[PDB]
Amino acid sequence: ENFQKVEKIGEGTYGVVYKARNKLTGEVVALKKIRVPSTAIREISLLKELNHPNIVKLLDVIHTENKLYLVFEFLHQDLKKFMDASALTGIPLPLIKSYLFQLLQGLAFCHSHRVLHRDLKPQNLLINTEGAIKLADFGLARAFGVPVRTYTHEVVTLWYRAPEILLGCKYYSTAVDIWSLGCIFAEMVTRRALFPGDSEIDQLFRIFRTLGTPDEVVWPGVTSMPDYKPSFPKWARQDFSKVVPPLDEDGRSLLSQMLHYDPNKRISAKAALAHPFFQDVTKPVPHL
Ligand SMILES: *CCC(=O)N1CCN(C(=O)OC)c2ccccc21
Repeated sequence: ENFQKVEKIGEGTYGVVYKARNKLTGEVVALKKIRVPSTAIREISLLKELNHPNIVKLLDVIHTENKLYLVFEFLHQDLKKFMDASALTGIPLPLIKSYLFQLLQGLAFCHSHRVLHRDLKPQNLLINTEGAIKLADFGLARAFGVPVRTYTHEVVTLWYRAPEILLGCKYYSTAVDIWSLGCIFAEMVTRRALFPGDSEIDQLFRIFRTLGTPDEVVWPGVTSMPDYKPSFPKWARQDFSKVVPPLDEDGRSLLSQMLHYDPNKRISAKAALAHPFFQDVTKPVPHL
């Protein structure tokens, strides 16, 4: 009872999440109960030191009884809510640019420490009313796995999953997080998810109908992926110009690099921060 419940924030991947108050310090936190493997201990331990202004701070890790409780900094809204609330008008392009720039800085930090997110999605991007955005749950996938359904049976979304994961490669490189952020960038710009698949094969075929069915020219090695089938239909690639209007040419070039099929060709977070799309980046104050 170090922490008093204030209210239920929601249902997470791994257990319930409460906004809570630290009895001694007076601080308000998001307290996640994780529903314990030595993988999970040593991973979580690394994560308490992986601190950066665009990563939601892991304040503490309590391991008591059967359970693991992670205590995080509290932020008041997620990007999924902010996008739904911005549906009529869209998030303004300078704010989209500022958020992408801040998220790439969070990714560049984590990846320089060899830690991946692996399940980036709008629900895991948290914003404050000052203009910042931060990545939540970084590292939890390697600690705990990414399940097919959550503890309350909700389906974990596939919409932001990289194609190498969907084709059954079990080696995750930092490129998986660049793909997910590219999908979120496209969703902020057009106000619709880019590849809203509802099964692994629907997700792959939505990817292939936009970017073309991958072959050994664009992705050497693809036909040796565990789940690759020579019988996948062959779709032609569309132009980006049709996929994310009214994004300008620099943003379309950057998106295209974040969505290359071969993880080895996909742009890194450090290289993305240098892209001319960010020449004019600013830090606007958002409408909440
Ligand atoms: C899933 C393991 C892996 O890293 N692969 C799959 C095979 N592959 C490759 O070149 O095999 C001849 C490949 C190519 C690009 C990215 C990942 C992988």
